[PDB]
Amino acid sequence: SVSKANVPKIDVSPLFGDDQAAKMRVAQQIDAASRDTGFFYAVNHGINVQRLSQKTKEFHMSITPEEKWDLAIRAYNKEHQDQVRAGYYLSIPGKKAVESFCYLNPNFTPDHPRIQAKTPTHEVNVWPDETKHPGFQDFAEQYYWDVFGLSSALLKGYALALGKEENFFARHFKPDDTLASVVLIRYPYLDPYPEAAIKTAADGTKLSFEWHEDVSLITVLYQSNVQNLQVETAAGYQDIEADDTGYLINCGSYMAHLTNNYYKAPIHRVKWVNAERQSLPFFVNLGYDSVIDPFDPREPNGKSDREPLSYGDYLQNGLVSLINKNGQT
Ligand SMILES: CSC[C@@H](NC(=O)[C@H](CCS)NC(=O)CCC[C@H](N)C(=O)O)C(=O)O
Ligand SMILES: [Fe+3]
Repeated sequence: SVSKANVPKIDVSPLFGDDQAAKMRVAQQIDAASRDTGFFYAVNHGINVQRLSQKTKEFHMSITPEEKWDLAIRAYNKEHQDQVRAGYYLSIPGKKAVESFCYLNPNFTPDHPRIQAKTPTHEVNVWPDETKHPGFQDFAEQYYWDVFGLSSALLKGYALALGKEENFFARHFKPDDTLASVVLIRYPYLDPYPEAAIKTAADGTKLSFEWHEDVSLITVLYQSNVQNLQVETAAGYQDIEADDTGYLINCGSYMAHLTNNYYKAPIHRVKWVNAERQSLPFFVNLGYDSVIDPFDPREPNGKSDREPLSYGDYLQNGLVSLINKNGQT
């Protein structure tokens, strides 16, 4: 059996204030965790995650099959050709257990210039009827902005950790244009649990989602208190303990590109567990045209042999590749 991964709990509350020394001591902890397993829990983050979990459970448990087709992304409903990212991702009973609802920046409205131009990766969110889900759309849009504020503070900590000014990433992470997404994922309890919805790793571990790196700058994740994640380290796959009070943070592959793999995007996977639970990631994406020049914090001159890559190019190519590698969610 499997060793516990080192995933420290880091009090991120100084990243919201003006005590610069204290912010540097948090940045050192972020640097250490990014160089070790690649994961940490952010604690003292200020978000009401119990209420997030309760509002998400009331949505998942009350939405009906009719509403799921009406919200479905194009992979499930050919009539919704504009919904590639945002909307409902249906389960397939007997075959695929997980189901989810994704939404994007609430400022992507019909009049937004990138929506008018039909720019890839930008979509107008879709929502269930307000009378059937009272308060849900308002709650979820407010949650987007709560977790955007936490993510901006975390990006200040990452910037300081890499030897940069605290706005080095945050200046590209803006309310009018971020490509960040929230996904409200339901993993169900099922009796019996269909074998077709269970994958098997080469080491024999039963999985709900195979190994991958995230397509993100960073990922800011709330999960229920049911252990399920594992991280590949030099000593093999190790279990990430659950903590339903903190946010689990890790880097995505855009951070690995920008830092020339100094902060790796850690490879991780989701064990199969027959439990009713929630996985609620926020993928911190930049704007479509955002380009950060790659650098290397292990080299004296900081220079890297990597080409600049716009975030829009990164994101479009990565979302397709992850579907190809690990299946349509
Ligand atoms: C420990 S993986 C986190 C979560 N999985 C996901 O959120 C999955 C696997 C990627 S990490 N998300 C995805 O990558 C699917 C689409 C990305 C998103 N819909 C978007 O367009 O921004 C899960 O299975 O618990
Ligand atoms: Fe992931």
